[PDB]
Amino acid sequence: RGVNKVILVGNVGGDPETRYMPNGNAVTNITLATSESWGQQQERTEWHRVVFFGRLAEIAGEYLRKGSQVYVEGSLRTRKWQGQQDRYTTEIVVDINGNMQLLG
Amino acid sequence: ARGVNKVILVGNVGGDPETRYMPNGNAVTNITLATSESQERTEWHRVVFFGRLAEIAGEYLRKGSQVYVEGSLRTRKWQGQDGQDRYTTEIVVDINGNMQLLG
Amino acid sequence: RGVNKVILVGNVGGDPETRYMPNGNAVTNITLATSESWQERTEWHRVVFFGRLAEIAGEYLRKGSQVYVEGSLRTRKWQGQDGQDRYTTEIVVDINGNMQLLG
Amino acid sequence: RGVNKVILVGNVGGDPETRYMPNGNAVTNITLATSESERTEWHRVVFFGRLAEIAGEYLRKGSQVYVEGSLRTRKWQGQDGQDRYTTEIVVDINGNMQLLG
DNA sequence: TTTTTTTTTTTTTT
DNA sequence: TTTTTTTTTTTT
Repeated sequence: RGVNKVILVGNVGGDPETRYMPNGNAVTNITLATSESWGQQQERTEWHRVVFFGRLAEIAGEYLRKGSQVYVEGSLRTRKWQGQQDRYTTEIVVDINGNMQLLG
Repeated sequence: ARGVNKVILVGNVGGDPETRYMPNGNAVTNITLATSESQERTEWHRVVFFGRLAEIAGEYLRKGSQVYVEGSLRTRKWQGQDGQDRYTTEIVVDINGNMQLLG
Repeated sequence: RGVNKVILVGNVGGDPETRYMPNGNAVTNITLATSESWQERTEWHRVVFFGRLAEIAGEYLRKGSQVYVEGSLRTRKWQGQDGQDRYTTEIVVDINGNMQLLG
Repeated sequence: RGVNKVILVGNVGGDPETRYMPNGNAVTNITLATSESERTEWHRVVFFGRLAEIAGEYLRKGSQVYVEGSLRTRKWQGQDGQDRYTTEIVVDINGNMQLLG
């Protein structure tokens, strides 16, 4: 029994990168900036790695541009890769269980 | 705050919590949190409590406790001992967040 | 386009009621209490489950169960026996929602 | 112990209504439409405190807005002397509001 | 068309 | 009492 939910509203950092997998499913990557309040309650930007799959990846690939404001709802997944050694990347995964809404 | 940055987790604590205090009065509690889905899949989460909830967290949470956590994502950069850049994404729970012991 | 999300953690008011429609689909109703303290203050929520979650909720929830519910708000209009309009806002948990029995 | 959280993104139905309590505190009411495909759902959202001032100052008919609050079902006496209940989304110090666009 | 439960009293860009 | 165009049962 568990719950793994991420909700972000922010601005797309650069144009989305769409790839295709072995069966042809669209996979779209973006970076997303959210602004929090960093002792004078200042400003600070947090950058999020967001990966879409399926129809949302298609929709994100087509309508999201650099600077787009977007609502994103997904689940956290930490991916383990290795370089030359062990590395980790925490991403927000947006698939059938998630949601995306182009705002503006 | 111009964006929204919200994380909601329900899961099981991976080990007894580590609390620590500094010369600010602040309590800082660190835990790991397992969320699962069903093959059966498990995701491991690093969660850091600050302030009042840090005090509440250190006391009542124990290895295996079930807990609701609401916080915000924060990625910290650090140079490893090989000089190479690394990143740690944590869930930060403070005054704008929430914690609820379950069971 | 928009977003309509409700997240509740609370205690089930009574045993669920599960209704089966002529086509075999299930609808399960509960009430769910969430509280805040400062004196108590308990908010009662009407939660309706559809689909696979309706059968799961009907089978595993009982009076007093602690539960996580994720759904969407829906307000229904109806004329009362005095002839006047009334409204009932419910939390609808369907394929887009979630339910986790806690504790 | 429990959790009561509502997150909405939608469009304001009319210009906001703001009133002032005896202690000077602002209270702002809106209705907010969310849709899904196509059926539209209407929500009664009530802002308190600083967010109520911001809401009253910046929201207008048609504004797209993100809102985060708690559900509160309020009992009130109707125009005839019997009971009406209204479930509202209360947005206060524990909630959030963001103008979108 | 009532209930539950119980150890937590100032949210555009990478 | 009207706004706005594509989610069944764990312990690092």
